[PDB]
Amino acid sequence: PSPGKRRMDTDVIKLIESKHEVTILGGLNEFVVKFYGPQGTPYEGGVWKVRVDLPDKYPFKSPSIGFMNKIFHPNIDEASGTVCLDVINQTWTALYDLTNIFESFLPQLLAYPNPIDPLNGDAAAMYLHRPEEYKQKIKEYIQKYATEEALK
Amino acid sequence: PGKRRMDTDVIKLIESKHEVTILGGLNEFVVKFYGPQGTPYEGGVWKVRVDLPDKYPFKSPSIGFMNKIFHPNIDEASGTVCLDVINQTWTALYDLTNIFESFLPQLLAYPNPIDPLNGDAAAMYLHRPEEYKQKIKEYIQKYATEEALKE
Ligand code: NA
Repeated sequence: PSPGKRRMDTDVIKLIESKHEVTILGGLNEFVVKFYGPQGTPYEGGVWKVRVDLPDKYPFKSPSIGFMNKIFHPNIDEASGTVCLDVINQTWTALYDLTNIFESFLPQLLAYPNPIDPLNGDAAAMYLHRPEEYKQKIKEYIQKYATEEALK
Repeated sequence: PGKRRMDTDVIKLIESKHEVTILGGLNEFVVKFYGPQGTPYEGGVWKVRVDLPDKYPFKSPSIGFMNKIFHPNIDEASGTVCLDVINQTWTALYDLTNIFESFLPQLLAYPNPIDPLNGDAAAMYLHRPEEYKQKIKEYIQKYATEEALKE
């Protein structure tokens, strides 16, 4: 097995053993993690199933990250749930710790979006101009799509 | 009243020496901003985007550098100025001309010790001031001259 493949297995097992709750799909290159909205943000209270796919060229190429249940955020395509790959790539390196996607990358993205060049223009505009509507829109999406109730 | 303040604060900024481009409306615009004399930013040129929230001026503007800048309280990738740092200076009677005449030059002269948005910039500022200045100089030449802005 390649250095890249050895890293995939080691990385994913490391992630499985972490505090993060992992469900494996087709194999170790596709898993889903239960992710909780960060405290002190409009996402607080939300629960999401975040799917991660690892490319064959991992870890040189970054994982792709998608929210399987709906989220409203300037840098996440609403209809697909896909996190902006340019944003992931600003953080990702060949030695970046996969567990930090959940501990560090995603909490910080949700807390502090980049509303310039957004994947969700609606969310970006509200973020910048109507922060109270932005927060309320997120709270409504949480109640409709991102509670334990909604997920079952 | 707040909206009356938005319209007149923006029109005053338009009337001032500061060069303003309006984007979607009076609540979003870009101002051409020159690095303050006697700081490591001296000589740099930036396009600074300001967005005004509906409850302005009770709520502060958000402020982003549209071409790259290296500073502890500014997120390098997005150009976003730390909103907590903005809020420490913002009041309901603060206006827009002072964002450019007072707030931003004082911030570029004196980074704020609030948890940094640029950790690399904070570490250099604090422990390697000479490398901090050199890196800013390099970023200015690369991202923040009139020529770099044309491109
Ligand atoms: Na003007």
